[PDB]
Amino acid sequence: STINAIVTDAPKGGVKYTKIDMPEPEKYEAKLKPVYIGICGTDRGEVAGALSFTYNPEGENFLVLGHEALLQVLDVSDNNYIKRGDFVVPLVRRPGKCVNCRIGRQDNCSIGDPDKHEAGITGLHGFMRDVIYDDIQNLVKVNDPDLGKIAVLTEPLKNVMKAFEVFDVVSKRSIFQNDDSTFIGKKMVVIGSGSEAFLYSFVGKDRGFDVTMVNRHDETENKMKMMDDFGVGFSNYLKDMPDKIDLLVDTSGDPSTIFKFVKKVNNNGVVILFGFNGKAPGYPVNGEDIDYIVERNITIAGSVDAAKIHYVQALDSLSNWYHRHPQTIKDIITYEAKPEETNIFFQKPKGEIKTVIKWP
Amino acid sequence: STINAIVTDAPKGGVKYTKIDMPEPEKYEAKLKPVYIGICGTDRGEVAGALSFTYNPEGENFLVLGHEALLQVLDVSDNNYIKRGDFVVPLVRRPGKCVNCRIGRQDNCSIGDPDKHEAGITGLHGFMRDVIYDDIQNLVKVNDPDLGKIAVLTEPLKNVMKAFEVFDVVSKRSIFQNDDSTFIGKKMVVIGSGSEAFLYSFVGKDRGFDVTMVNRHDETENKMKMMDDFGVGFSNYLKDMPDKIDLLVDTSGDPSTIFKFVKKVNNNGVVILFGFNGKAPGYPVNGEDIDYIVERNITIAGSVDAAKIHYVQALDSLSNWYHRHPQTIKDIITYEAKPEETNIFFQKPKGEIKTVIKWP
Amino acid sequence: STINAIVTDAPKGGVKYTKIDMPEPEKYEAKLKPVYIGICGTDRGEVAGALSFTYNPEGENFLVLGHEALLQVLDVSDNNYIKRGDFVVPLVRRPGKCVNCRIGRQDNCSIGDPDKHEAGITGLHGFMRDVIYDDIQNLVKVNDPDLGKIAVLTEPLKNVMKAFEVFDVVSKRSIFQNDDSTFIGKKMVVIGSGSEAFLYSFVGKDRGFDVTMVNRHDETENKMKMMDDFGVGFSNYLKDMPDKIDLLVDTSGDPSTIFKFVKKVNNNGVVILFGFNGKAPGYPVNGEDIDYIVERNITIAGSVDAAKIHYVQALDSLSNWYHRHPQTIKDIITYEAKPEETNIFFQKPKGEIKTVIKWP
Amino acid sequence: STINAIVTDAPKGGVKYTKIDMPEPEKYEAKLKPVYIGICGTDRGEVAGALSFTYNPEGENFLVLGHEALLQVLDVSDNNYIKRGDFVVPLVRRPGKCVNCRIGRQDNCSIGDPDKHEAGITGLHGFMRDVIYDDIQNLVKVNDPDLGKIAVLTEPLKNVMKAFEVFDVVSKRSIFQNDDSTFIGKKMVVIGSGSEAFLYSFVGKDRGFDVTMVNRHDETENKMKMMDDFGVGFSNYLKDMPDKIDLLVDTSGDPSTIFKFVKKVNNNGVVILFGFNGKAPGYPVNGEDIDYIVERNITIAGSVDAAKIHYVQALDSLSNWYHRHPQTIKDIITYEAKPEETNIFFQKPKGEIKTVIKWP
Ligand SMILES: Nc1ncnc2c1ncn2[C@@H]1O[C@H](COP(=O)(O)OP(=O)([O-])OC[C@H]2O[C@@H]([n+]3cccc(C(=O)O)c3)[C@H](O)[C@@H]2O)[C@@H](O)[C@H]1OP(=O)(O)O
Ligand SMILES: Nc1ncnc2c1ncn2[C@@H]1O[C@H](COP(=O)(O)OP(=O)([O-])OC[C@H]2O[C@@H]([n+]3cccc(C(=O)O)c3)[C@H](O)[C@@H]2O)[C@@H](O)[C@H]1OP(=O)(O)O
Ligand SMILES: Nc1ncnc2c1ncn2[C@@H]1O[C@H](COP(=O)(O)OP(=O)([O-])OC[C@H]2O[C@@H]([n+]3cccc(C(=O)O)c3)[C@H](O)[C@@H]2O)[C@@H](O)[C@H]1OP(=O)(O)O
Ligand SMILES: Nc1ncnc2c1ncn2[C@@H]1O[C@H](COP(=O)(O)OP(=O)([O-])OC[C@H]2O[C@@H]([n+]3cccc(C(=O)O)c3)[C@H](O)[C@@H]2O)[C@@H](O)[C@H]1OP(=O)(O)O
Ligand SMILES: OC[C@H]1O[C@@H](O)[C@H](O)[C@@H](O)[C@@H]1O
Ligand SMILES: OC[C@H]1O[C@@H](O)[C@H](O)[C@@H](O)[C@@H]1O
Ligand SMILES: OC[C@H]1O[C@@H](O)[C@H](O)[C@@H](O)[C@@H]1O
Ligand SMILES: OC[C@H]1O[C@@H](O)[C@H](O)[C@@H](O)[C@@H]1O
Ligand SMILES: [Zn+2]
Ligand SMILES: [Zn+2]
Ligand SMILES: [Zn+2]
Ligand SMILES: [Zn+2]
Ligand SMILES: [Zn+2]
Ligand SMILES: [Zn+2]
Ligand SMILES: [Zn+2]
Ligand SMILES: [Zn+2]
Repeated sequence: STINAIVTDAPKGGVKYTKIDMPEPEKYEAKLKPVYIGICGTDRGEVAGALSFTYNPEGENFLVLGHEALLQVLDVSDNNYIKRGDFVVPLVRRPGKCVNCRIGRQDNCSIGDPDKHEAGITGLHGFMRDVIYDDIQNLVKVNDPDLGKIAVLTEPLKNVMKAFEVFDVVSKRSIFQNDDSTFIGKKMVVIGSGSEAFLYSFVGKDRGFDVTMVNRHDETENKMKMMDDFGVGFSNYLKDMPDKIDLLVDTSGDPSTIFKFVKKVNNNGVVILFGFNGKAPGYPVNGEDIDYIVERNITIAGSVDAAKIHYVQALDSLSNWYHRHPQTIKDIITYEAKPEETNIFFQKPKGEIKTVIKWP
Repeated sequence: STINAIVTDAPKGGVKYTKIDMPEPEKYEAKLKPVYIGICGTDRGEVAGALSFTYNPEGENFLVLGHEALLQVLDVSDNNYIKRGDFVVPLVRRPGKCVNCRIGRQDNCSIGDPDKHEAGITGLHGFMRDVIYDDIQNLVKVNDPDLGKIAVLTEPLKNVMKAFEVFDVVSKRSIFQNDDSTFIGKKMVVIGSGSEAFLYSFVGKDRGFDVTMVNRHDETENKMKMMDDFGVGFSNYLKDMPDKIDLLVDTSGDPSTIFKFVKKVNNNGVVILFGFNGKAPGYPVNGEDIDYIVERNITIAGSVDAAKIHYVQALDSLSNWYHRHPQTIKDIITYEAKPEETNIFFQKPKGEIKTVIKWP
Repeated sequence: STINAIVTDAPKGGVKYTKIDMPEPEKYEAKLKPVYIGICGTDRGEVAGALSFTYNPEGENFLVLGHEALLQVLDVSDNNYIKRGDFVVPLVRRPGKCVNCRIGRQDNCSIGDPDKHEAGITGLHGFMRDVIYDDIQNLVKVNDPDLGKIAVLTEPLKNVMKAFEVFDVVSKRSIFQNDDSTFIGKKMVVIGSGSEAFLYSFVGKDRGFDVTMVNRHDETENKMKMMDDFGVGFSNYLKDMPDKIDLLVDTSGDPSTIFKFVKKVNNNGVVILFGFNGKAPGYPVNGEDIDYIVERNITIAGSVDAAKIHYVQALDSLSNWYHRHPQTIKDIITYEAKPEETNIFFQKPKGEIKTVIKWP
Repeated sequence: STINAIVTDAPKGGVKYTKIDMPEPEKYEAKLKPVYIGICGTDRGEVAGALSFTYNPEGENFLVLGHEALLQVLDVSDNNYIKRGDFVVPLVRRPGKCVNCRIGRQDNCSIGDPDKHEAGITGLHGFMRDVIYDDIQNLVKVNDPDLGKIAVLTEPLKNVMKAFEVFDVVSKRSIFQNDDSTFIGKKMVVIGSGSEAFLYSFVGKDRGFDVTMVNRHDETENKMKMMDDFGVGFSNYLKDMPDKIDLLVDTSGDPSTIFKFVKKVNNNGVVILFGFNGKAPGYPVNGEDIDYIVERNITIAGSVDAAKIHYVQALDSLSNWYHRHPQTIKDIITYEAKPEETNIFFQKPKGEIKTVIKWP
């Protein structure tokens, strides 16, 4: 078929909503179309030419962008789990052959590129196109019919879930809990006030932390209310610096900010590094900074992507939260765009949290 | 009563072999004398007045030095475990009241000072003194009569054992091993060529790694032959940069060296921060460094101290090693000084690996 | 002070809804009264005189009953957690001094009786008594107002939460998940159709298993439609005997049943032993039964009670379940009885799953 | 070519030392002969026709016996690890395709037969034959040259190493250690006094348990002296049954003995099921037995086979054991037979711990 798609020339950049030749494989398990597609900094970086690791699939001269997808099943081979008209979230990362990839933890690929591949990013077409072919195993079923568009948030939230898995694994190094066995009063601070930070914060809340998002500027009454609704605090760190931190999560990617907060981490504290900012400036880490980490048995863990199981978990949390605080969750999606509006990739709609593309 | 002791005034500095008065209780669990006491950069740090976290015990104006000890039991209340004559290594770190401290994991204390205390470092006298009283529970019996003074390596080595427990905990985040279940071919790089570096290296070979110590200068042939007898490599990184590192351990405390090597760590790799040097110059860590860690799901863990179980493990390894490689082990101890030679806190013996005090 | 209270004389037993002398003890942080109190087979066994291990507090002729409780606070000290008016679930098990109690894991008491004590079973007065004094540490706050009397279920659920924590720990022996990383299609069978079974089935369902409860007879369309509403299957194992089980949980306590179902467990299966029936006759375990277990690497884990953190989790679960299936959870509590009505300790309201007691 | 081999007809039984044709396959990485092959209850069970699971390889009328082997490399493709003349221990279990097999954890195969296969047991020729072809990856190199024939104990010891890994996983359900962090004074009881019991006991001692083997008769003086050389105790439980057991390992396969000792296990105790005897008679387990397990948070784990990493751990233990207790370890091997002494598969020569065939 000829079909519509939003494409880049990876890694060169640019973006055009335009038509393309894309033939059916004789061999397919499932055929789908896109309902919603979220966009994040990674897409904007792709478009902007800022990411040297991205590439078009083999023997092609464009890449269909889009990896934060909510899709609907048009057609599907015989199976016990999905049927026509079922909504699904498609896996971003797909496995290679490495000891991790082969048990479905391509999120911890031991090789990196080119063992694993990511839809819309590294050698595999994304989801901003009229038709999509895939294998059933790569699709996670949306089981709550009430969520609708909220399900598009699955992809950003699964990364949060894997990060908390990493938290759970490394915090086993000691007794992290209070001596009553609980997390009551343990302090989570999240660097940043964006999409990922919100999702960190809500999960933090469900695990029983006291949570505080932080930024180098005040926030909008909109965001403030959303946080208030979840029982999440906020602080401008130029005005009030949190200390005595048990769980530090960075979404900024900024070193100066990371290390100033690390020097507030308690004994047996855990630092999750999540944010990318290759442009971020150097911050000098000195011997006293190293000593601070050592003497406190602090763990700094970098986390990227997630496994299928974490997509399932993300859907379950999106449901729980939608049924308890619908206005807040709905407010996460702050603009819906038509596929023509390709200027979303260079410019942020006003007061953005999560921008998405409604397809028809 | 009056006894000989080697003392300082923490944190100001100074060292004197000298006469002091110390209570001699008539009620005690155990009474001991020192046979050998080891020294390490912490001892040298305290005496230069370079460590501002050290203090003397409450209501005193000196601090007996020495935390790496082998002691002999003079007398002991009746018990199932030790008797008069036996050799023992005393716990350096003594528990407070925290959740970690109360299960004998004071190495992981949730509070720090003043919950936990360290013999010879923080508010508790050390072992460089003619007489010592202690509880039996704080002593680890040497079960092997052929070890002799090698048992004095128990204390620096127990730190290694806990760092490896930390490795084992955090490496559970992914499959770290080969797809045959082993560590065959996994690569460990230890920054430094000093005593802790050797002991890390030896435990790593036992684990199954291929190991390379590294430093910014060439090494004496004494050390080179010691490495060779254990199958440990060596390389001077200003000439051959090791690459593709699965486990990295730093004993330097130096930021620039640490981060230089962090950029060679593979996916799912682990970095143990161990060494500390508060005067080490700042290294600028930038956005791309952070990214490197994030994208590879790397863990950077600070480790300090160990529990009693790690002393027991350390003695078991010392004795596995000794009945396999007698001479290279003996060769770890490079100078048996006399209590009065207190210039050793200022001045390193030529070719120092481990200097020990031989106690009268 | 005189108060109305239902009590017994353990281990002999028998119930009367009397009044008794309960003086206001010296040191106490909270004064409570019972709103609702659940009951179960342990409360009935206690009345019969069925249970060897129960007994009365030191030097008292009687024992207040009830361990499944929702309670309201009447007065409390200045604190950041609870106030006049908040409703709470109280800890059943209160810790002794062993390595596990002292970290708040008295559910894993290393000593057993008399280190730990259970309110209403082992030397500590239960909660069916007009006034209750307690420390704030032993109280769990209900943070959801819509829950009302649902929160009575916190105690039976919290045992289920601990059990699934045991499953999580022990199933690490091997990769339990599918090669996609998920639990999709893994088969949980819960032996029995009672209240704990329902609570296991719902949690199973949230963990991603295909769940079937089973029994030796068909079940009330009342029960069958709750199962159906959650997506839990049912089967009577005289008509159909389920096969290829990955997680087998017993609420029956009956050996013959446990072991017939153990013989259907797959490789790497986990068996949770939960229910206890001291009267159940013997079933003959032979050589081949053992071999079945050995060659399949199966784990059989007994589980009892739970820690505070699991009371919190059980509360979060009820709030999530309530807000998504309000009608079905509500239906779990089948009868609100009055203290006066003490037939309940001998007889079941028709097709009763949970029987609550409303307090005057 | 025509070679000698010891063969059975599985599962029918029978044994004979005879000639067979072993063609040189087209592609092989390694060519080996046997130096020693250990025999165990499984080999005798096969030859007796008593094992239903065993089968001949595809399209053959016989099955070469022997799975406990030490081999010498006659020829091998060039590689980094083994060369001509090296001694190796080969893997018994070879992987299939399931999620555990493909990470080298076929010891935990999720399918059972015919996914995994066992040399000498299940559709794959054993090692009692003059020539053997294999892949390098399936061979574990003997690095210590003084071990000699002691290395043949690798295969029964790696089973123990895996069972201790299973112990390490399951005992994380609570704090199993003392409040000093150690295992000092924890009690391990091993049901049985054969070679597996001894290897369990030696590892138990190295783990820091107090260990006692037990049987239903007194033991010979050789065995008693060996226990004594390692500090392992013994008891005829007809006369004196150990109580207060923290870790119970069974090597008998006998239900009656198992369940009787299960009733001595402490809170948080672990029972490893290891031995198997399909012929052993039923023992009735009642409601009270089950409740004992539940109320004590006891785990009962069946354990079979091992992974490659556990063959390597086994060889490191056998070296550590050999360089400390030379004659004791040599004495585990109690009869060296000739291949034609097929009588050893039917009669336990007098004093047996481990019988081996020295291959001509
Ligand atoms: N110095 C600072 N101090 C405090 N806050 C600062 C600072 N500098 C920047 N920020 C804030 O960081 C937050 C980042 O959110 P986002 O809008 O980039 O979008 P997002 O969706 O929330 O994602 C955050 C990160 O996740 C990265 N990501 C995306 C996908 C996967 C993974 C992974 O590791 O798995 C990581 C993504 O590329 C990005 O770096 C915003 O609130 C920024 O504020 P402002 O701009 O409003 O001032
Ligand atoms: N830039 C560099 N690049 C490569 N190597 C370098 C560099 N700078 C210094 N080194 C080498 O680091 C090693 C330090 O060893 P050490 O013998 O001074 O003392 P140790 O007993 O082996 O331990 C060293 C560190 O461990 C620390 N420590 C000790 C005990 C316990 C713990 C703990 O966390 O539990 C930590 C102690 O505070 C100290 O900082 C030597 O080989 C140094 O070589 P050279 O300058 O001599 O040629
Ligand atoms: N042979 C059998 N085959 C299949 N099903 C059978 C068989 N025998 C009895 N049952 C069913 O077992 C269930 C028992 O649960 P329950 O509602 O009496 O009470 P609950 O509150 O749900 O608690 C059940 C068990 O948990 C025990 N418990 C309770 C709380 C905590 C813990 C712990 O380990 O921490 C243990 C308690 O002592 C009791 O044994 C009912 O559905 C019974 O059926 P029917 O009566 O409909 O015929
Ligand atoms: N009622 C009893 N009470 C106390 N002891 C009893 C009782 N009945 C029999 N025994 C003793 O248990 C031991 C069996 O040892 P073995 O050397 O014949 O066998 P092995 O070569 O050491 O192998 C141990 C077990 O593991 C099985 N196995 C072997 C290898 C691996 C695995 C696995 O799960 O991975 C399992 C093998 O078939 C056997 O069942 C002997 O000491 C027997 O004593 P007696 O005969 O002197 O009177
Ligand atoms: O490294 C590329 C990563 O980009 C992120 O924005 C996606 O959420 C991940 O799925 C992906 O693996
Ligand atoms: O300096 C503090 C640390 O010093 C090390 O030298 C000792 O080995 C540790 O036990 C101690 O916690
Ligand atoms: O029998 C012991 C257990 O019985 C159960 O019904 C209770 O929920 C537990 O808290 C109690 O300790
Ligand atoms: O199933 C038979 C088991 O028997 C034991 O003798 C072997 O050591 C195992 O490798 C084998 O898996
Ligand atoms: Zn994204
Ligand atoms: Zn991969
Ligand atoms: Zn030191
Ligand atoms: Zn502490
Ligand atoms: Zn109950
Ligand atoms: Zn206790
Ligand atoms: Zn065998
Ligand atoms: Zn398999």
